[PDB]
Amino acid sequence: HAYQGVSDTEFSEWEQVAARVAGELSATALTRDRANQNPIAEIELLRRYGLLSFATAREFGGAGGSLVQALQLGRIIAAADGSIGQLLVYHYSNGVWTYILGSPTQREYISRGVGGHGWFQGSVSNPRDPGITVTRTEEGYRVNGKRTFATGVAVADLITVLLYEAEPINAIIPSERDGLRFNDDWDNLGQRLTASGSVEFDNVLLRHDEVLTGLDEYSGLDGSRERRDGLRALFSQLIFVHLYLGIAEGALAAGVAYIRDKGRPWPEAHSTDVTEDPYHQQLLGRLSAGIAAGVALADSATKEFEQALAFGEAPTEAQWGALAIRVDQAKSVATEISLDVTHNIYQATGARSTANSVGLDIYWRNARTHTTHDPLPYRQREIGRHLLTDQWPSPR
Amino acid sequence: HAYQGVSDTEFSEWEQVAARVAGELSATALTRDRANQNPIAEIELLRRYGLLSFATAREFGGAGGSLVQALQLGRIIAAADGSIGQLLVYHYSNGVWTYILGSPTQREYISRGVGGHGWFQGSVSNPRDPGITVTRTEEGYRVNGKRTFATGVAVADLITVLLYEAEPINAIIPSERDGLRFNDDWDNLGQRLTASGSVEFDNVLLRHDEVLTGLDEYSGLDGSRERRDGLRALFSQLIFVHLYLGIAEGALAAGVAYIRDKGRPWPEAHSTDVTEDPYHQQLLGRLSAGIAAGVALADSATKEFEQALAFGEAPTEAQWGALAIRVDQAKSVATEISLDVTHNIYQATGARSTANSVGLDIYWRNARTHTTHDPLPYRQREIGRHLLTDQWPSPR
Amino acid sequence: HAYQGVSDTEFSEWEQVAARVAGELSATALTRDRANQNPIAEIELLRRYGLLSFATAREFGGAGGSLVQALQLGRIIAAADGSIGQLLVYHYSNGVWTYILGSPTQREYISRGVGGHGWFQGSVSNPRDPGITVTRTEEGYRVNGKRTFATGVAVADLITVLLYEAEPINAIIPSERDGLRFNDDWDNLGQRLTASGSVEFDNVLLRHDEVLTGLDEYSGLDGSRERRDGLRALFSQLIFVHLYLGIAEGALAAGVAYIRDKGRPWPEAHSTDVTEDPYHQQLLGRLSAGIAAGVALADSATKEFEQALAFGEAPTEAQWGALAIRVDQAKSVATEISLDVTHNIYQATGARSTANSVGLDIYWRNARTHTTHDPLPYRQREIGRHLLTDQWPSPR
Amino acid sequence: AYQGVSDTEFSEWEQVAARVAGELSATALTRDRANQNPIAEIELLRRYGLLSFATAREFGGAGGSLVQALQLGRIIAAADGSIGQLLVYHYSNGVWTYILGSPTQREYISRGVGGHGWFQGSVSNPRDPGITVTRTEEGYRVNGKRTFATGVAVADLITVLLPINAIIPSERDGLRFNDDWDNLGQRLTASGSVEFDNVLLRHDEVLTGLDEYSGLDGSRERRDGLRALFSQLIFVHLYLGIAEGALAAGVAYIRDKGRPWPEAHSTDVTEDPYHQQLLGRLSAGIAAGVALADSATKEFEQALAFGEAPTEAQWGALAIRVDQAKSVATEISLDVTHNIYQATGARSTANSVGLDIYWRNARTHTTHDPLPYRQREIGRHLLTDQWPSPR
Repeated sequence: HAYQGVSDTEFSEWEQVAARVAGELSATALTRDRANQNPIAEIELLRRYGLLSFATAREFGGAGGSLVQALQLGRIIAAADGSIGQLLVYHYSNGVWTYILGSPTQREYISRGVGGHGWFQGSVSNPRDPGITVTRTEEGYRVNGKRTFATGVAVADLITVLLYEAEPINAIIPSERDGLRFNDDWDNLGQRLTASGSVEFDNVLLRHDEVLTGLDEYSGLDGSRERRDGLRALFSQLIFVHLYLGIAEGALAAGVAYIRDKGRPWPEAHSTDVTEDPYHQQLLGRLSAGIAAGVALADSATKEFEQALAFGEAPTEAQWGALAIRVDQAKSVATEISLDVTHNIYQATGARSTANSVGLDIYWRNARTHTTHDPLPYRQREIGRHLLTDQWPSPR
Repeated sequence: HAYQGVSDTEFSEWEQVAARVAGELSATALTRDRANQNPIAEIELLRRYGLLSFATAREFGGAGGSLVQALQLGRIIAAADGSIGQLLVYHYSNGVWTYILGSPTQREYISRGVGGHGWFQGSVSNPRDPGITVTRTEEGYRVNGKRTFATGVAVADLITVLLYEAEPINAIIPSERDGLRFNDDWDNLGQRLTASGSVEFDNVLLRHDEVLTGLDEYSGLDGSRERRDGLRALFSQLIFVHLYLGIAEGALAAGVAYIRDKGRPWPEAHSTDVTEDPYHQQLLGRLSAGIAAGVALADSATKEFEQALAFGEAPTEAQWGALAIRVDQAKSVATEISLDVTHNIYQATGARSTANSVGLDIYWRNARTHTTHDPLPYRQREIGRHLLTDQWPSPR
Repeated sequence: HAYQGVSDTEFSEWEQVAARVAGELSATALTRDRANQNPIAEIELLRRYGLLSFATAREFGGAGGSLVQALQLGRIIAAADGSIGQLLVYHYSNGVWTYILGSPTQREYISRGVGGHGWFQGSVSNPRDPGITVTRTEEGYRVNGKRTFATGVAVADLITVLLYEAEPINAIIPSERDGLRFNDDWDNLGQRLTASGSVEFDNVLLRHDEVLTGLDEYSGLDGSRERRDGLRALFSQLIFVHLYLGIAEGALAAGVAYIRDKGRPWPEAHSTDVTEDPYHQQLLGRLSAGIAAGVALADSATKEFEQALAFGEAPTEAQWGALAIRVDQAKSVATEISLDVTHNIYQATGARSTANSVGLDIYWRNARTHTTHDPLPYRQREIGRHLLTDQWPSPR
Repeated sequence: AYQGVSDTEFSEWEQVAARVAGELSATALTRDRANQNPIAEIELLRRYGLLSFATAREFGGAGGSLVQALQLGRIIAAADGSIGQLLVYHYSNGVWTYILGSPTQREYISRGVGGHGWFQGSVSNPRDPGITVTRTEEGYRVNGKRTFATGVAVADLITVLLPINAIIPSERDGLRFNDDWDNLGQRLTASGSVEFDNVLLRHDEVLTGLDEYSGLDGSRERRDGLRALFSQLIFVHLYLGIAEGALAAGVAYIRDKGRPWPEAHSTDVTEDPYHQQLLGRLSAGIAAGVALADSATKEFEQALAFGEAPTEAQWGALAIRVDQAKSVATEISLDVTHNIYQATGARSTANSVGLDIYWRNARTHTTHDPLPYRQREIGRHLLTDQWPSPR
């Protein structure tokens, strides 16, 4: 199967690669965030260090890492820069999507380009966009309409277009396909460097040989195709989990670093050593403990996703539902702890730390932004609904 | 005497004036916040609507409002713009400071300027500024050194300069006084339009007639002078309470306004009406309740401060301690709810609300910044310390 | 008219009476709680000290106190014994109920009994009791069935029987009225001494002279009668607020007392004095601040209720809804802080405090029990619904 | 030692623990209110092989690991917090005597615990004044009063920690078990006080396992420190077990006795949006605590199996991991057992329902050592680089 994984010794080296990339991204995060430019240089930095091809099989020039390993590297990157961290994990997830959606020949085309040609994958997947028209011609499909939240599409080399019709249509197109217009309407609270602006489709052609047909081998009668395709949405929730935990780890380390370097003791405190303040220590310890719990659950849930992905068949209703519950559980804890850390870190760093030259708020802006992707109470509700009614979460 | 208050019907008219000002500030808050300019226009707006002279007696051209009424108008302004709200309450507090510190003739000089000539009062009061020197000459005192967090000084007409704590030297100087250099080093997370940058004193003269001597009539032997002077710091904490609550009220109203105008229902919700989501309603209702509790305690603590200020003598150790405990309580509650509201409002507003064209984060940036003025756990510790040891809070 | 209030100096004397009663109840609270007996002696203690007649006009032998003052006395009693505090405020609320529902001659009959004859008022008002049959007789009404949560009925001298039919029937009957059986089925977590067991109705007679007719002067066409009657349910929510805050004050005081008398320092702590522990002080200060906020909002809400009760007409749609919103706000904050205090106090008191001879849990058992009377999230939801839809709460 | 059984074999042990849990949960309220010594419950664990689960098969045990043993502890703790504490304290006492005992002493204990149903108790409260040990050629004479002696009144082999560490039979003269345990929760843990009236500790019974570790470089201190770290670990699993039992009890009450609120959109109580959200939040919290707890136990097993004592960094890193697990497990167990009543309702507060037994249990034990100081240790290491060390 795909996503075989690298050895423990080799992954330690890939963690050092990610740490090297994280240090450089971290030193320029505030300047780049303020500039709000498309992250071309940052994508090139990820490409040059072999991180874009990490989750591609070694046959195609990738490292052959597992999804657990890939998202763990994503946490290291997301801790330095939430925006570039989101781009990396979305790229990995887009590869998981086209692996699920692609035929074997289509899978090979994508893996060769991602593994050995530096392709960055983006997708147009927002299902709430109105005014989208799609018509079928002999040449292929003609798509018209404006799509929003198109993360990484303006910097991607291969674009996955997902259309939510009565019969859904998913296709892969190159970046230079005519009719694509990228609007400069992304000026957001956080995740500013993710290129999540809107994309205009002006009579865009999706060729017939570009339509993904991997789901055809799964039964459209017993729900196998829906549950196989539903793994895409479950993995998207998992990358969000690791993204939030990565941002939380960066905010905690940044707050710790500010206190050790610039912190002044409070005059009412017993000690003149700011590092000995009892309230700073308790608060940082509570947050650190909470992150560790979220990470432990995250890595457990990601391993369970890999097992479901490697099933010889589509997961059953109970297998899919149990995995969705675990993903829901990881999503709930990761959202709460990341919001908790990025929000309350200022209570320990103090008044002078609120200067934009310090920029401790970038973690909050990033965490607070992406946590609104889908509402937290409804993911918690799904867990409790299963406890009260025995009904499994279903691909919606 | 001072801060007698206007009638209930007249104050309803002043609340109407504040609402008119709040609407204009709210509509331009985002654009002004980005430009980061000194708030000269906003102070003239406060001036032309009579809000700067509201807390000055009618004999000087003011409205004759009370401190309870003045801080209530402050909450209305602070809800529209946290920065301008801070300036207004800091101005009111600076009048209370010079009332406590000023002689009879000095009080009338300031009241006539603030009451009938539009003077805005700023203060240089940070006690943690090192390297400050003062030399007494035949004409007065020559002051040198850099002072930080000089809120409103760059836009003030009358500046109060406070030096030391043991043998203090407090004086009022005009904005035209030679030697004042305003550094352009205020680029902050929030409270950006408060003019809280640093100020350089280059051989600044404080004339002998400008030295405040109101504290002379209080005994320096039994602590009466310290407890009378200590009312200034308690009133600072009090305006912080009202500022935080105003900001929290603005964030709640802005989130409600967004949901009603731009909100859309979550597809998993039972209702297609976004205003009927049970989690939006529950969250907003919890936040609304917490704000109301904070306001009830805040206005009660302000009334208790007015009574202590109007005492014929300085408040005793127990009177000062009980007032400080109640102000600590209001500070703790107002800190917690304002951080709660401004952080969690995004859970109800959704992903599209994170655009900077919406700017719902300005309330968080403002509250998150100012709540770090002095650390929350130590104000809570002071309350618990009194309960466990019987030791009242005492002036510094 | 009614609930006019006593003077400030005289209310201090009544607060001294309540403190004396609270001290005695507090010393026997644990023993009486475990015995689970009907609080006949405690009702007689309240009677001897004039607390049962405090809210009755002076012409009838009562003190002439207001509802604000009466519930403030209830908080003092509730802090010593949550069960006895609930009985006192239920007695007051039952007096408010019969004041709304009673005719002028019926009001005088009850006031003369409660004011000068020591009557304790209980009610049978649970609207969720099924299988309750009531048939009209020439003599009056015959009522059969089982009613639950009949707080204080087994110790009441005057019992209000509320029947929720197509035409609601409310009447007052003596405790010796034939057909009343008191089942020994009240063995609860907390509120154990409130006599909240079930009561059987064996063909009980409600004479026509006993049917309360005070609501007849209010129109049943424009909602006046519904909103006038709805003040009863709003006052029930108000007494719950004060009950919860009193329990929280008692729990905070009991924890402070244990720490000062029995507390030992933690070996890792900086100080060998347990009263100097920074985490004890911080937590106790946060809890103290939260209680003070809830109290300030509670007393503000009670005053607004008194104004509504004294309206020349029934409250309008807007007047009733605004009062319901404020009571909802007070109910939300009082529930949260009382559960917060009684649950978290053990973190400061330590391991030895968990002995049943200490009995710190009685506050939690009491607060945790009564806060389930009606679900908190639906009260918060009502506030958020008004913000989002503009719909005022209405009598249900 | 602590090798562990296979995955398929451990599934059968989970079912054995579920059978024991179901029987305990049927009399949980009646036994808790009776406040009697849990003699029959300890025999229940003994008959089903749970007392010898963490002992090698060569001694008559199951050959399970510490990760597996504490997982079964969570199953028992979910049904009865008191009995769950006794089981994990028994397991922890085996780890203590394994660390403290000589190779010949280890086999004596393994044969009795594995092949004769011995229950191990500990007298190990470090905050007891008046404790006095006196040396004699007869051995050692111990006098004073020790409190919180969990399981001692029902233990067969008793470890006394004074350093002087020894094991004595339950029949040793001088032991006076006082009947002063009337607590909020953990009522059936036999945690009363034990009077020592000139109790003899023979030289042959003194544990000498720590002698082979150097007392000069801190190796003996760090090796012995694993005892306290494992104590904090069994507290983690106990709190999560109680939280699991409370959540399941609240869910089962709503499904079987719950009534919809008249303001709710649905007449089905299981479709209340606030019940679902609250329970789902609590469920996710427990799941995160379990994942961290089982991770920390795996790291402890490796530390114990190092042979050599863990270094300052290895011991410190393990202690940080255990503090993190302790913090999360404390917060979620208090959260679950306290907030479950918001979803169960007014009628669920009757003592015939007894849903408060979970809160009383978790609220009691979480005060064993103060939570803020365990959190402070994590933050202190982040700010000062100082690892936790054997204190």
